[PDB]
Amino acid sequence: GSADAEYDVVVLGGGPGGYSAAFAAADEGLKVAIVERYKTLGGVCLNVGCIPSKALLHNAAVIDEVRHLAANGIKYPEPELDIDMLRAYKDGVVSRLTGGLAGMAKSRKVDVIQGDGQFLDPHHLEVSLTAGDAYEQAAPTGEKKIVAFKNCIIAAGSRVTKLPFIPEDPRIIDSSGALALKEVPGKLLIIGGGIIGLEMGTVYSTLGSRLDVVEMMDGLMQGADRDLVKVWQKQNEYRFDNIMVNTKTVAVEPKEDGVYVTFEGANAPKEPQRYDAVLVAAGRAPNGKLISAEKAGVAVTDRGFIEVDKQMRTNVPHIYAIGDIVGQPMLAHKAVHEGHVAAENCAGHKAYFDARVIPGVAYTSPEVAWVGETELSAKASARKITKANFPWAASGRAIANGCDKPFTKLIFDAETGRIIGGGIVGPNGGDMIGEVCLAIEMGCDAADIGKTIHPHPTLGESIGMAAEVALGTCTDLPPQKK
Amino acid sequence: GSADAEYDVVVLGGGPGGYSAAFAAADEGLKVAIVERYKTLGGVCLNVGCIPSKALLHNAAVIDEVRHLAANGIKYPEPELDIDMLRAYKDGVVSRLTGGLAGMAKSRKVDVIQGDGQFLDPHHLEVSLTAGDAYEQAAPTGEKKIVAFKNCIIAAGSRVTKLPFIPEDPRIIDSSGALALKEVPGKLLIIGGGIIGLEMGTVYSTLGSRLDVVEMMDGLMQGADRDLVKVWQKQNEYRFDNIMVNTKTVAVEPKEDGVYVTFEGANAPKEPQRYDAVLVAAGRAPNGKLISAEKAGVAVTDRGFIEVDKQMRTNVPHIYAIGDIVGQPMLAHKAVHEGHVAAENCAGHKAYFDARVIPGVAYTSPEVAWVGETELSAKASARKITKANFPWAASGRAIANGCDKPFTKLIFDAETGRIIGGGIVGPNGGDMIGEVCLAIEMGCDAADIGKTIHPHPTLGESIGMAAEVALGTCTDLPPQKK
Ligand SMILES: Cc1cc2nc3c(=O)[nH]c(=O)nc-3n(C[C@@H](O)[C@@H](O)[C@@H](O)COP(=O)(O)OP(=O)(O)OC[C@H]3O[C@@H](n4cnc5c(N)ncnc54)[C@H](O)[C@@H]3O)c2cc1C
Ligand SMILES: Cc1cc2nc3c(=O)[nH]c(=O)nc-3n(C[C@@H](O)[C@@H](O)[C@@H](O)COP(=O)(O)OP(=O)(O)OC[C@H]3O[C@@H](n4cnc5c(N)ncnc54)[C@H](O)[C@@H]3O)c2cc1C
Repeated sequence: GSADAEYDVVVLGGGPGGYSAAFAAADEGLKVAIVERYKTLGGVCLNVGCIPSKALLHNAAVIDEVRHLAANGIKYPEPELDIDMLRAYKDGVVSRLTGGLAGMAKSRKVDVIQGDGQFLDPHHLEVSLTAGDAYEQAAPTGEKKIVAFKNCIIAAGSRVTKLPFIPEDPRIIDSSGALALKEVPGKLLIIGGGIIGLEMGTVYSTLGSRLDVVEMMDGLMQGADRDLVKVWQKQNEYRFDNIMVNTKTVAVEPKEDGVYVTFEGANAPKEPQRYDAVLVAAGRAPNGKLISAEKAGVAVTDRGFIEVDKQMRTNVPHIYAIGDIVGQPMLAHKAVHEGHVAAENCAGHKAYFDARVIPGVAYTSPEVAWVGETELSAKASARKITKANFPWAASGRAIANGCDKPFTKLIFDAETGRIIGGGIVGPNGGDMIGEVCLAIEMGCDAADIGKTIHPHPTLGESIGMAAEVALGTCTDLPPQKK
Repeated sequence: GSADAEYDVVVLGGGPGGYSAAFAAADEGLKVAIVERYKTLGGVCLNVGCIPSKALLHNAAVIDEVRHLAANGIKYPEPELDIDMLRAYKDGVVSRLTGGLAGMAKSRKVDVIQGDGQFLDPHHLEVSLTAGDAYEQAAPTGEKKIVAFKNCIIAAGSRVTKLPFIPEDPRIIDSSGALALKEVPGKLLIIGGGIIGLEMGTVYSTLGSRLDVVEMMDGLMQGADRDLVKVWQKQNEYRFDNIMVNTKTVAVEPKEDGVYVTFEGANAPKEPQRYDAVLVAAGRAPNGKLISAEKAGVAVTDRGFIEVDKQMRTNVPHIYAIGDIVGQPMLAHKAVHEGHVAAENCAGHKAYFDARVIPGVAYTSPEVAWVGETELSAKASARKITKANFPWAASGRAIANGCDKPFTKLIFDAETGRIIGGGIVGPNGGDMIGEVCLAIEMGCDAADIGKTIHPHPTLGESIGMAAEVALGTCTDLPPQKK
């Protein structure tokens, strides 16, 4: 008597992983509980990630297109920018959503327990109750609850990677800060050339900041095909002053007149630079090491992930781990899927994460979308492939929409001739790789996709046209292999 | 000696059908010729249809979205509209394209013969040479060429259906006129509630006209699922004064102060109406009866189509017919496909138009996209189906893009559980039905599509989510069948 509660399944984390696992299990007739330390469910993705970043990226995109339409004799002056209202519009999509999740848990009879959860023993969670209402600003009530579970689905995600040498200062922000829209910096450093920051960068440049980007690697959007990035970098090169790649951020020293940062590398200003703000978008760390997993017997990598098996099971058989905590690619769509397989095992169904392909998407302008085998992956595995690329320059619709600089690329298994990869640079790229994604899942071949009558004039049909080019049958492009 | 020429294949018409058939055959090593009465290839679709309509529809869409972004605190005044430049922008996508086709024929060594072609006998085309440079304004030179062919691919398309009682007047336009952009009428009647006019209508309303639409049928976009139209009609109802459906246009009498038209029906103004212009978008007639097909022995329906077999062959074995002339749905993507099968038969390969599904798309705002089985088709065949609908109201991305009023609908064979239909109301609908289209072609099932990891947050993933809803597994919506 005090604070103890018993459940079938207890999902630690109410992120995309967790509330999907939770509602699934729930859906199975299981008595489940979500232990979330903030009061809103949806995790990072709904609250300080996927959704506000993309709502923002969509406003920015429309203001860049009005810049273009002038030339079609459609004329507008610069727009009046209200960030109080911009800000609140984002907060609005988000709360609308968070409000619904909540409602959905109620309806599913799932219990949300607001509190940081820590493992007591293999069948007990110690929950240090928490109070607050704003995602990321929750405080421990001092009160504590003991929750017991048949099963436990660990879904505690990851968190912004902090660089050791970067000092604290209201002007050095991570993406939750950037998503704050406290103000458009006149000049913004972006540490890390990955999707998140380039996505952050794009909204700020279009709202007015001039950006600099530092990437320790050889390029931007590491992990996508450079041919695709090439197209993206060509079209946004004008948003940056300096695209400092293969460069080290060495000094970061805040001054009364802005944050002064020194870089080490090549094509790197030897003169320390000044910015009115610096966005640290250096990566994300999984939180396995912060839940006292060792008390449940759960094994955690030194890097912080919980390796798990195709069933989402950890070394502890009644304990499953899903989402970013489990491994790369850290993406909400990945997490919802692992989320359903672990909930099903919990309900005693035997489920394997069996999907062979997971989509990556920079929702920049243009969007860079890819799946399955990539030329580099292939080149790494020295897998032997057949890529079929269809230029949008040939597409009536892209020409009409003024995006003929992009293209659709389909890659095939040179032995089987089966599709195993897909890349799309261009508006809606992410709305279109889902067909190269079912394609790969159905083990389709170029004749499969190509004889599919895609509608015209559209961007969508370049998947088909890329297929005919594979078949050497495209009559919208110069003849192939005469 | 005078004007005679011999070819393997002679394609009558340089439309989407024809130049695809022509470049294909050509591609087979065949000696081919395109007989086109205008000087630009691409036919109606490139020149007075698909492409200019969609280039126009894309400018209009961006000006309606800026109307919306205010509310996100992004503020613009009305735009300055330059129709001389608008006009020329459209003409620009188009000529860019027409210029390339041309270049492509040259490169493929195909001969374009500019002249109206008429059948002499089963192996002879009488070409009455023609002169002009503007699509639809070509004039007969009086000179004539006799072209002989192994094979002939008739691809002569269709033409705007003229209503008998409508008098002539610069103010009564068909879609080539509307595409002229001579001026935004203050008031525009639209005869016919089909896709073409509603597409025309949308650009004009957004450029400023107030529209009225008359449809003899029970509704708009006849042929799509009413649930989809419902969503479209709800969101554009404010563009019309009168959506006169189930109504007859009886009088159409031009006056000094605009075209006065009387309608017969219900909710039909008993007072004859005045418009500064009337767009007759009543349908399109195929041209089989206008090529002296009877001289090749080719049989033509009284309606004007050339019925043909899965090989594109007409009753005359060495004579094939493709595109709108052959039958509904008259769509450029249909024509390119029939186009390749007839070219292949010509090269002695045995080819069947074997695709089971062809996409229809109103590129309005929102776009209404569908394929395969529709509820009405099903309800007609009394086929037994399983529809899975996913509301965009639940979609983070649609909410963020402000299109949560639309949805994705997947329909399944209730016996086999196979997908056989797909409908998408919403922006990019046409860029997304191609996956419900490969789906149907691969004979996928809800578990097939559903276990496909579509990327988030996107519009694209509602295909997947509609699938889980089929599976009763969607954890982004209230539980299904508790
Ligand atoms: C700016 C940004 C934008 C992004 N955009 C996208 C995108 O467009 N598409 C995409 O696929 N992904 C993108 N990501 C990825 C990210 O959203 C997803 O990978 C992530 O949400 C996956 O869900 P997750 O389940 O594993 O965990 P999470 O998002 O990380 O949620 C974990 C939750 O559980 C709670 N929690 C953690 N530890 C405890 C504890 N001990 N006790 C109690 N509760 C705890 C936390 O409060 C948190 O709410 C974005 C990320 C960022 C940072
Ligand atoms: C405004 C409008 C918009 C449209 N938008 C789209 C769309 O977005 N998507 C879509 O799929 N379809 C839409 N359509 C459909 C239409 O573009 C296609 O169905 C049509 O182009 C299909 O190609 P077709 O080959 O059969 O013939 P066509 O377009 O009709 O071409 C026939 C050609 O051959 C020439 N010809 C005809 N008779 C003779 C003769 N006797 N001698 C010599 N040459 C001759 C004509 O000059 C013409 O160029 C649109 C139509 C219109 C009117």
